Amino acid sequence: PQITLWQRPLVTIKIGGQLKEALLDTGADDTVLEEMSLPGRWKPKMIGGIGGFIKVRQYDQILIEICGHKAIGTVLVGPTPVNIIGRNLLTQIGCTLNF
Amino acid sequence: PQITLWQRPLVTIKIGGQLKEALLDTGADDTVLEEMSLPGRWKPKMIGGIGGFIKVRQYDQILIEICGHKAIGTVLVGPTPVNIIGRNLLTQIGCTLNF
Ligand SMILES: CC(C)[C@H](NC(=O)OCc1ccccc1)C(=O)N[C@@H](Cc1ccccc1)P(=O)(O)[C@H](Cc1ccccc1)NC(=O)[C@@H](NC(=O)OCc1ccccc1)C(C)C
Repeated sequence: PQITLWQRPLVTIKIGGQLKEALLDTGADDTVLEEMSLPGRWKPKMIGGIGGFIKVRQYDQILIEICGHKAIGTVLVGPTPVNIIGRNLLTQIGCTLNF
Repeated sequence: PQITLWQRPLVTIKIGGQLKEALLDTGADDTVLEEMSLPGRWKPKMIGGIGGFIKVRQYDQILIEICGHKAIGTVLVGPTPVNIIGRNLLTQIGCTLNF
């Protein structure tokens, strides 16, 4: 699609058997999701944004279908008030910003 | 411009007599720029991101020439590490997410 930004760029994602809406984000290097029960081993890692830093669980090689497009990447899980799809996955579904 | 996301989407902006480089961000509702010198009255505002809540000086009606396109809007100035061009100006330069 072509998503104008008059409203938050939200899309449906399917990850670990669950359905969630996530923000398409060019200002996020990483994908960070709300806490869910995602199966597997996870290294600790910490990220920053405004306000500070949060501790997240790094899950790597997770498959996630963003708008029907599938991708596999690292997904950080942690206390975030919105789920975020960052550039590490946005490049796999072929996403470009245009103006 | 068509901008792929392998690299951070940074574009140059000319704001208040000064040259800056900022992040084109579809995950920011607002525009938040590094603490800088800008003329005007401001009102305190507070924004939230991950990790927490920063207090910022809110400015309305500031002209920003983003990637050599002009636009006028509210600009927040405060303790960020990267300047962000959020959706309140991204829609003025006509920007779209495309996949
Ligand atoms: C999502 C994270 C993976 C991403 N962080 C990240 O990429 O870290 C890079 C970094 C940081 C520090 C040092 C070194 C490197 C991140 O925090 N990105 C924000 C922009 C940014 C900040 C710091 C460094 C680089 C870039 P963002 O993607 O624009 C973030 C997305 C988001 C997170 C949480 C909640 C909502 C939305 N927006 C924001 O934080 C804006 N907040 C915002 O739009 O919503 C207000 C809100 C909504 C809901 C609840 C509470 C508050 C803010 C710029 C005003």
